[PDB]
Amino acid sequence: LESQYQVGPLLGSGGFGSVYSGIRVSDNLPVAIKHVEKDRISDWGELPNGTRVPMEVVLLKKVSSGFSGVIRLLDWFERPDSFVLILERPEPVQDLFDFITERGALQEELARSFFWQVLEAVRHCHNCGVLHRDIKDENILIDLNRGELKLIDFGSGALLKDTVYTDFDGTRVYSPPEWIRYHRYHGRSAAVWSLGILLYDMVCGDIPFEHDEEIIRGQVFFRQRVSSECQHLIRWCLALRPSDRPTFEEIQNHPWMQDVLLPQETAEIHLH
Ligand SMILES: CN1CCN(c2ccc(-c3cc4c(Cl)cc(C(N)=O)nc4n3C)cc2)CC1
Repeated sequence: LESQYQVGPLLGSGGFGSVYSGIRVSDNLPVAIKHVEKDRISDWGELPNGTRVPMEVVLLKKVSSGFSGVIRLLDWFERPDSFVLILERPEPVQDLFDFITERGALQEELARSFFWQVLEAVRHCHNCGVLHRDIKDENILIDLNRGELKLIDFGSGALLKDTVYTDFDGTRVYSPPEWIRYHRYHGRSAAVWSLGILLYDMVCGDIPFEHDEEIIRGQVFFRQRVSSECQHLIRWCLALRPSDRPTFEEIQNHPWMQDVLLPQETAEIHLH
């Protein structure tokens, strides 16, 4: 492990563990090296072989085949008291949260391109039987050269199911009112609610709700000029009743979602 990869600066640490910049020595491939303490691990999973690993590894393996807008797991190691994950690292890259901190509310054309790519990435996860459960700007990376977004940190996720979820460990201000009130939600509609929060976050420069009371009321106020079509999509995603929320298909067929830029166009125009 410590011979295969050369370790660089710490990129960040928190509920996800400690993530380091790194370079695979084999071929000089840029990587991110993520350490997770076993004590601090909340949800565990099992590999097709039967060995017990963090759910994050199970989930990443189910989605890490092929190409997509999900960061790929290259390898993992177990240590006596932690697991170490080796993840692909685009360069240069900036997470969407820092990007929004820098530039404030995003132009709708740019928000459209970004949001579209998040949708495509979430659909891929769902198709692979994976529910992320912590979709937010902190968990999205921007490949600044290619204009491609990448989903990260599946450590709060779960296998997708059609029955009710009664556990949740993701970010509360992104969590749906049915979770706040009843501690029950279903996968796809919970996800759509968090996409509503995210889209609002992009076009307004901050999240719409800070308190349980606001989430439960579900009243959306716009502090920035936002087109009526975008306001409509956001409020649809943020429907109080789960079944009143759009499916992914309905989101991507919405009028506001038409004529999206290609990623490379996006980088050229907006990320120079
Ligand atoms: C000053 N620069 C800021 C942007 N930058 C950078 C590089 C990598 C990351 C990064 C990649 C990455 C990956 Cl692939 C996974 C995870 C994770 N949490 O699983 N985190 C990552 N970070 C922070 C963030 C910022 C390089 C230094």
